[PDB]
Amino acid sequence: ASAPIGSAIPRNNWAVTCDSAQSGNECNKAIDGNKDTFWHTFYGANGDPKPPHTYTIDMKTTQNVNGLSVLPRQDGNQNGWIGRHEVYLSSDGTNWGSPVASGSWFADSTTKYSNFETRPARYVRLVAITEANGQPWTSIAEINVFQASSYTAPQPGLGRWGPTIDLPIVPAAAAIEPTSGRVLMWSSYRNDAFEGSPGGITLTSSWDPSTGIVSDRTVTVTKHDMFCPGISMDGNGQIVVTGGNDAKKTSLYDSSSDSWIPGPDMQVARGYQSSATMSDGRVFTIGGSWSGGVFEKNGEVYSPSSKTWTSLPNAKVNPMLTADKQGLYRSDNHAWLFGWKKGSVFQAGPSTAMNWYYTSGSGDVKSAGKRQSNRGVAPDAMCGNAVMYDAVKGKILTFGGSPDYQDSDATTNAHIITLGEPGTSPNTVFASNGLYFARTFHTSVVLPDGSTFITGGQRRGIPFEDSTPVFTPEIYVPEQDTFYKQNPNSIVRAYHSISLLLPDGRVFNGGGGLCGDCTTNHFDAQIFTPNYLYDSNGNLATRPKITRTSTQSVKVGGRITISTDSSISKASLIRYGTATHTVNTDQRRIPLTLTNNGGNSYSFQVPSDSGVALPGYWMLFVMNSAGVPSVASTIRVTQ
Ligand SMILES: [Ca+2]
Ligand SMILES: [Cu+2]
Repeated sequence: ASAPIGSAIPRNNWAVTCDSAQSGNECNKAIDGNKDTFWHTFYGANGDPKPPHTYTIDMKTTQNVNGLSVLPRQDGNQNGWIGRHEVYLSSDGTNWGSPVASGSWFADSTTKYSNFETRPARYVRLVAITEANGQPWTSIAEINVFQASSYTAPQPGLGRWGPTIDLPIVPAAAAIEPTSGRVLMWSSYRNDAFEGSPGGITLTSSWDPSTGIVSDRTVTVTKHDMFCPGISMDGNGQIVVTGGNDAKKTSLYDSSSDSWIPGPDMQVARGYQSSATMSDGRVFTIGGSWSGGVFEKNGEVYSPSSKTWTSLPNAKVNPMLTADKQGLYRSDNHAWLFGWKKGSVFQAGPSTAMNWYYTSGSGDVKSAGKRQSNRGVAPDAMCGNAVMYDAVKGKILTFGGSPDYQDSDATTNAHIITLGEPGTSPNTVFASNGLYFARTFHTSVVLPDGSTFITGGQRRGIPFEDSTPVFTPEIYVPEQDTFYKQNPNSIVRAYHSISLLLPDGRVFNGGGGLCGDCTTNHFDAQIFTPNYLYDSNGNLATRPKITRTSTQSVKVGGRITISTDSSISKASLIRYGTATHTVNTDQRRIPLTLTNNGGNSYSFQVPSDSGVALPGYWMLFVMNSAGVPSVASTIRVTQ
């Protein structure tokens, strides 16, 4: 099922109002503690008024509210389930502001939840915008509101969490659809479970940042349960999703048509492998013993043009194996892969040993030295993160993780790896003094300004358990070689969580759980709004606008000219992201060297090396002197 982040507020002195209520199904039947009694909107002789329907609670005194729950009817009647919905909070009961949570609940009779950042409130309003299957009515057997033990105002300057997006699935895998700006998410054959899958089915959900709409789809056309996969956006602008619950399958998500297309089977059956897009737009993958068997799974490569997978048996997985106590099942998982120059793939970890993978002929692998610093050799860091925040300079920030996949203490270890040419051993140093909080199963994104946002995880890796959670995110700022704590959130984001950078410059962070009838499923996501979007008073800052681009599709080495509505100081390209199981091999950042044409006209060149400027979709951000980024302009980079 799921759970609230708080404890239930006693209701015996509550006053409640509903937009309509049938006799015998009064508004207060939803708070009488009786699972068999329910509130129901008008029907029959009273007519059948359609949604939106509304439930409003006066709790009389201020509570530190951090969620609510809805228990549906328990008599088998399915016609009043709440679909699309919004949650509002108020101190006076007249002014409600923006929803603290909104989204869509799955169509079944299970208890639904809305979890969100703690906010003092006396009044709580639930708006049922649709019934789950489009019927006129709304009903609730029991509604509860939850409180945190305390409330602390966010500190000025450290960003902001909210709102919550409520979802019909646990989003354990996600990607940005670059042509539409929507967030694509998926779970498995079920909304919150992967166990005992017959295969051939993936449940997906999407969220549109522009409209707030949550939608969902059942994908069977690719005959692929895409839980636990490799994910890469290839040079043809299609997301290549590999293996997992159906360990040999390849599915292709096409953003332009918003559809899924069958791909060729991989040569080797895999799950929990990483895949990485290459300089030529192809996709490399290696490892992945979670599914398809436990044995040495060497490299293979996908060609989007020929629609083939070809084995690269001499791209050996052995040199990148961790020393996981559980053995090969875990040790070849979630490699920190980055496409690089001349068809190569850099493997930065999680193993202590770093390696170069090559894709010519039948493949090759060469040692790149050990991840290390003057503090010593870095231990295996399974489910640590790796982020290429300056591709032009070859800079990769690595952090967190634990020596074993589970039942292992995470660390604060963090490094800067500086890539040169394939086959050379990169310089590695420690990043600052490491993380503030040791964490594994955390997630991260590079931001327009080159800083890396790091969020969630737990101190000791225990899949499906929300213990030792880390609620305070951190940002690494490369120019200062310093980490900074940001404002904390209140929802655990550990195993099976994701983060992605949105085109509007905010961070989408969600998921966690996906373990069936476990209590740790998180059917939601939250927005983190970084400090660079706020002015000194804590209000949203005015953002520079890109008013014209000379072109939206460019070959590597090509130039783009832009106009802005105000002077800008910096610009960057950020490749669109994909995410699952801590892995995001698609994001990376290119800082741009600007030519000032005068009159707020600027030009820049896309790097000529497609191992740096990986083909695919990128976000163009410009920043003003105050450090405020524009929203992204979408650029396609080709080779
Ligand atoms: Ca009841
Ligand atoms: Cu998993």
